[PDB]
Amino acid sequence: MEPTRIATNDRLSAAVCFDALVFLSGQVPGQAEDIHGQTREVLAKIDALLAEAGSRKERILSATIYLKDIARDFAALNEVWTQWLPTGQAPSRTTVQAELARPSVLVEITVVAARG
Amino acid sequence: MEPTRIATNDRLSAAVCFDALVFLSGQVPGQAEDIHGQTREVLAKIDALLAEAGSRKERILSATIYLKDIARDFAALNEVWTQWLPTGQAPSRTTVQAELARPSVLVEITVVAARG
Amino acid sequence: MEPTRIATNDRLSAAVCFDALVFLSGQVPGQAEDIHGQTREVLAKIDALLAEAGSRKERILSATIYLKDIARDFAALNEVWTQWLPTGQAPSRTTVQAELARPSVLVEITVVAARG
Repeated sequence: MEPTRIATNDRLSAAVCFDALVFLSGQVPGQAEDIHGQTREVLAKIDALLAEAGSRKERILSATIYLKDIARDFAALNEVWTQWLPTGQAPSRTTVQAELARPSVLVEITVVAARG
Repeated sequence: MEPTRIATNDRLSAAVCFDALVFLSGQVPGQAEDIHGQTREVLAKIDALLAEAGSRKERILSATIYLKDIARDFAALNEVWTQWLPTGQAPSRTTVQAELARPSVLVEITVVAARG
Repeated sequence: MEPTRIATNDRLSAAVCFDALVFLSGQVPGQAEDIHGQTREVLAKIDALLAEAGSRKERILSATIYLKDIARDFAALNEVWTQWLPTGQAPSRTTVQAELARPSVLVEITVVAARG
């Protein structure tokens, strides 16, 4: 059994599958500048990668949520996050403050999920 | 095979099990204000979640330890951590500095463990 | 099935294996003081731990890359990283800013990999 990959470049693959596990690269926003829009864009990108890798939102196992300013943006993050999640099926989660690769990025989320 | 969950709310589940793996949400302290007490409270909460999920301390696979002030609190963290761990059975570990969701939180720990 | 461990001390094991998974402790540099040298030293240590644990670079599933100064060092990190990776086989990746246990440490990397 060897890992399979989705959207591979010289630095990373957007997803790596092995056994029944899906490992996603941390996903960053599109063009939104605000925390609400950026969180929507991150979660939408995760949604698509899960689909490509044979998983789905109900089968997320863990998410690390990185916020550039956790005090300022935690409430907005939770608002978009809880609406995005399938009811009653929230994953394990860790939310911490960290600067991301670009200063305009307010939120980045790293997901591990189950294939199925 | 579908994931099972423990202590699910609208934002997260305290634990998600899949296959023989246990994914715990990052655990934060109780009411302690000092690094020693907070680390004890975090590890005790992890201890209970492992028990609920069919694991135990000897079967931890990985721990990310987030410290609000790694320079100040690293030694105290290690003191409580090494005493809490079963002898000779320490897991893989990563210790980094990050602000947590509340400024009074000095330590948060995210564990993945093996069911058994 | 119980976890097995490599290079266990009172705080951590350099590697923990379970099922077909390898969990590595975050690896820190040797004596280099510059970002290029430190990244080389980190990746070399990861390379050896994978070998000891029955894995290899082509079977990395995920890497969290912590940089002390992501704005300053991201380009240098990517330069060493992309050269170190086997062609076409990059893993899932997340790169964030975090202070490490010593102020002289500029980079720390935490890998999960597949045994095989």
